[PDB]
Amino acid sequence: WLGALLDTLPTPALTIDRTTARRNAERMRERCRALGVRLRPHVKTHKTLEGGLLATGGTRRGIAVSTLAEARFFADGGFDDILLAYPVPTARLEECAGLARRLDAFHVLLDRPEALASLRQRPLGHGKRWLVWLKLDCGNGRAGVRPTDPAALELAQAIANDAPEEVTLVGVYAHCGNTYGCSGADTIQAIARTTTNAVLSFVAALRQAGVPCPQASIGSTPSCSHPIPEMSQLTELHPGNYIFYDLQQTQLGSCQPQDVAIRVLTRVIGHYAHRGQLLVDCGWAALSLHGAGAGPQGCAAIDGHPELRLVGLTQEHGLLEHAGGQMDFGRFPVGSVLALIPYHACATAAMHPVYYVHEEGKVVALWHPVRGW
Amino acid sequence: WLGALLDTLPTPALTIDRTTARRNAERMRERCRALGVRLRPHVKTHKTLEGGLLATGGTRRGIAVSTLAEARFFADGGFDDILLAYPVPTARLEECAGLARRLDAFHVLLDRPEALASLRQRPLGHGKRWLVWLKLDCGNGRAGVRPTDPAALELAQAIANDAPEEVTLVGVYAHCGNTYGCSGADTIQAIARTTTNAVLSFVAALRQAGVPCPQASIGSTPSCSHPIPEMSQLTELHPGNYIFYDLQQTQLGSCQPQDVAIRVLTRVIGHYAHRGQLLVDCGWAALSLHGAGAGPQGCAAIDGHPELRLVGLTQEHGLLEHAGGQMDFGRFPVGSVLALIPYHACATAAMHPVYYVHEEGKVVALWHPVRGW
Ligand SMILES: Cc1ncc(COP(=O)(O)O)c(CNC[C@@H](N)C(=O)O)c1O
Ligand SMILES: Cc1ncc(COP(=O)(O)O)c(CNC[C@@H](N)C(=O)O)c1O
Ligand SMILES: [Cl-]
Ligand SMILES: [Zn+2]
Ligand SMILES: [Zn+2]
Repeated sequence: WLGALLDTLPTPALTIDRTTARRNAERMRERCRALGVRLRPHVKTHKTLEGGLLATGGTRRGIAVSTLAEARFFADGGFDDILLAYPVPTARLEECAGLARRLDAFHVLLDRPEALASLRQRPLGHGKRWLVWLKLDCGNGRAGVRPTDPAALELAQAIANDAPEEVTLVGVYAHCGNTYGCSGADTIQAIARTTTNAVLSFVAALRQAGVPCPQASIGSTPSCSHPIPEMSQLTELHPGNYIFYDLQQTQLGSCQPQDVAIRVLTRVIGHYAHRGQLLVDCGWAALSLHGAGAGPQGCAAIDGHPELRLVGLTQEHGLLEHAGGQMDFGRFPVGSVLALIPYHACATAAMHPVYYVHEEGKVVALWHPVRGW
Repeated sequence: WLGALLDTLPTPALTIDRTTARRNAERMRERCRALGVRLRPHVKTHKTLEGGLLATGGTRRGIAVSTLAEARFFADGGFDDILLAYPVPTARLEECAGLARRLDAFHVLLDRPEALASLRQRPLGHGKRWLVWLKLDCGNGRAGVRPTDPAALELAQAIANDAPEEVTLVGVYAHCGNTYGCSGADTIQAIARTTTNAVLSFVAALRQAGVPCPQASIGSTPSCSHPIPEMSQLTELHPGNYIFYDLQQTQLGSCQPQDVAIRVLTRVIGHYAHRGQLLVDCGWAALSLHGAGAGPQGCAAIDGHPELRLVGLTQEHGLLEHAGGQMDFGRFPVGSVLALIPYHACATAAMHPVYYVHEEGKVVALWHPVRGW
């Protein structure tokens, strides 16, 4: 479809503005340069080699992934310095070890002594150590050890020193995912600040105890979009969603509408005057239901038409009302193309086997994401 | 993974009990035989050749699909008598016509004179007619013409008689999707009855007007699971979800827990005592958020453990509480496998590139679904 005009694509179609995405990627890289920290982009928003190449500024080095299928896909694509940003899967250690042996640098995360115990009973060998990060829970309420829990310091000690030829402690890793529960720069920054200070305190505690911890990593798209100076005391930031942004991030204050690279293109396929509704060929199969539970009106906005809203999604159909009761079927003929702005980029992207990547109205590339586990 | 024990699979893993699914398929076929009607299973719940083969009782004939990608996939798989159960996509008529020419019987649906007009300006040729069904709106509130709207009868007349060598009216098609908004057999049957009687009335109206309409088709999984005798006056039923069922259908009363063929297997990957939570390796990427907006507690139940409930899903993590405040970490060690029963089979299945199909504890096949548009 290279060269094709967007309104020519078969819908529903996930489109990515390459100019916007390139810009988002370069901006995050510059924020990190200004802070003096490295950027380790998380790839789970797009799951593509091409997106990885952009986020990484062409180097193919320094990413985080959320599954072993991503790890393998990006490894096969020539990436390295790959962090599996997930409690290391002790049931699949053979797969992890295969990656650790193929890659110059494959990093894993853990937060349980039994997980460290599992790594010990499956040595890598071959002059390779498990490159282990300690996952810190700093308010996220998910995985990781609490920085004020004595268990944390001891686990860090165990990872760093207890078998230095089989296992090394690369650093601590926190994810301030809680920034999603609060709107406005001020609250986002407070969470960033709490998380940053918790990490810094923990690292200071480690250095006082003699536990070598060379790296410290936090990041979420909301906090990395408006960074605080305290972040220059860390070594690495690992946001991911920012490469695309979405309506959720626009509502949070992370970005402006112009920063959202992603749309789902859909065609009007029906008028129903007796109901006041347009029928479009985008249902939850192209969109997901993210944004609904917090109904369908929250799943997407119609780009350039605030008057319209979603009022129904089935697997392959969506219903649009003017919810001014004042619909104008003449302005939206059957066959015309609307651009939906989805609530959650990661969720929408996971529904598409292909992304139509465009510049100035025309398709310039096709990106095909990996999926699965 | 053939022969493998289920607890051996890499999680999260979508599993289908082949004995349950075979049973569901044969039961629906028998209901239809008892009624004297044909079964045209909709394949969108599973989107696999293998599921199509079961639903179809081995014949590979008589299905409904929801997209041109399904149409093509099932055509390439040797199926025929395929109905595209969707307003015919007038922007992609070349694709439709390619299928109409390759297949003995490719059926399309419409509900707009302009859509019929579009079919006329793109004749099939080669001794082939567009095989057109009229979509009826009988309370569903989606697509189709209302049976009491004079426009319906005229469109049916136009399809049947206005260009009999280019276009034929195969029948009327209704989908009682509204059965999803009401629990209990009685209300489900009322909707089935309203829909059936509306269709029958419309067909009687057609015969009085001299419009040949040989087929009449309704169906949804809730109404076809407890059919009414009035349905024997139709010619065809087209449910789809019943091949798997799910928690939603169990709550509606369509099926019993034993009829649900589908699970998502997930591993406990973490204990968090200070929160009372288990961490499992199934997030929304393996589950979808269906069942949430009507929070996460509604997305799935843990098979054999009513005590547990979901309280959080991120892309790749889920959180389980005992919500008796009384968790018992000893009964759920890290590494153990739980079976989630998802809310909406179709939504969950759309998240998986492979289904692990098993009999008596062991994997017997891998089904790979098509996706996209
Ligand atoms: C047009 C059409 N025909 C048949 C079916 C099968 O219904 P069941 O899922 O078996 O009850 C459907 C499916 N219905 C609803 C979907 N559009 C959805 O939103 O999930 C159908 O649409
Ligand atoms: C462990 C881990 N590290 C980094 C990120 C990137 O965060 P952003 O999406 O860019 O804000 C994540 C992602 N977070 C939340 C997901 N688990 C989800 O539920 O969507 C992460 O998990
Ligand atoms: Cl969803
Ligand atoms: Zn996300
Ligand atoms: Zn469904």
